[PDB]
Amino acid sequence: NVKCFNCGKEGHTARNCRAPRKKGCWKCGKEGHQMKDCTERQ
DNA sequence: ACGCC
Ligand SMILES: [Zn+2]
Ligand SMILES: [Zn+2]
Repeated sequence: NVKCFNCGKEGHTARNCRAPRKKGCWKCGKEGHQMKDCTERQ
């Protein structure tokens, strides 16, 4: 199971989501980096 | 279980 990193529903990932994507990161939400690069960690 | 309007 998964939760989307866009709309945030369950049973699909951001790729599989209907909706268009968000800018910057998705995890924390900050720009410059993407959620794979993201490493803020509090 | 994951990105590129
Ligand atoms: Zn979604
Ligand atoms: Zn981030």
